[PDB]
Amino acid sequence: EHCERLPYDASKWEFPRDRLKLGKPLGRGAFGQVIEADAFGIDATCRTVAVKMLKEGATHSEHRALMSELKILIHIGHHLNVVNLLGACTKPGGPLMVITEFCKFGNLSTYLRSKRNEFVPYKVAPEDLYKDFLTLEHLICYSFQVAKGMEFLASRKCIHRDLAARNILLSEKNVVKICDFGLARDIYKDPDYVRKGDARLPLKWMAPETIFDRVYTIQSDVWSFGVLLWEIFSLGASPYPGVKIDEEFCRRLKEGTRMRAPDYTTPEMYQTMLDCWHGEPSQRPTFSELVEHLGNLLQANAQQDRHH
Ligand SMILES: COc1cc2nccc(Oc3ccc(NC(=O)c4c(C)n(C)n(-c5ccccc5)c4=O)cc3F)c2cc1OC
Repeated sequence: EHCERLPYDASKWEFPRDRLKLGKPLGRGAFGQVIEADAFGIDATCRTVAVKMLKEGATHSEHRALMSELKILIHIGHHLNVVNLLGACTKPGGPLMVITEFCKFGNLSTYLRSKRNEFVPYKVAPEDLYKDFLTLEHLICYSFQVAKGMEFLASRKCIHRDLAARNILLSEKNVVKICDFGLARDIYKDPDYVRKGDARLPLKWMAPETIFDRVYTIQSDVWSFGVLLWEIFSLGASPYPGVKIDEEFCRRLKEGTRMRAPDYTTPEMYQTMLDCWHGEPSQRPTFSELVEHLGNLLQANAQQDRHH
């Protein structure tokens, strides 16, 4: 009933299906799927891409939902720190297909968890002992990038609504990208999504006003960003460790209960998390302010690493 019906620029976005060779499925959702593919001449060069399309026997409403996803991607536009649309297959002859840039390291949560034994706060010479290690610089840099992607999203007058580390993808050269799997995520088989009424909701990432009043704003996205920071500086742990996500949890959150400092945080990063978790939405920092602050922390962190 909405976004799928926005105008489409075929001369800009249309990619020939014949120039696309589909390979292995990457991820399987409730309605749609993401498939690894080789594409030729998308940017006379071959490139690995991610192709979102619908599963066999998709309904009309599922078709509408994928088209709505495509139009939202187009509206948002290009930024380094957002998963970028490379093209689309919308013409008669074959299925609706959305082609985005391939991020080879996958989601940030799983990736960070794989590096628990490959993290040092700062490398020490000889640095080859810490080859491919994560450092404080990496984590602050990831945080900084997501804040810039979220500032960009805000400037498009968009609200994410599902900001989390599972929705951050890691590309080449330590470049992180904000995304949403949407139709290609199975939220009914995902423990991050909790049943509250008719819907499955990411309760551990949701601001109190969102939980109680159903209010989604850019300011509740900032709350979510604070939970993401906690995920980054726990190296991909799950929020509110061991805590039952019930009525008591929601009550205590409204009353001012917050998560403790995660294992790999700096004092400055933890205060930033707490700032993002202000009970008053108006009192949370903006994403512009988060970009500024995290830029300052990235800079301060560099002064702690001066060997070279
Ligand atoms: C190696 O492992 C993988 C690499 C992968 N690499 C790239 C892509 C992959 O899957 C996808 C993930 C996300 C999306 N995103 C969309 O379709 C998006 C839409 C419609 N909007 C509106 N947004 C958006 C953008 C900004 C802010 C709010 C939402 C979207 O991100 C598309 C995908 F194909 C991968 C899956 C992998 O395994 C599962």
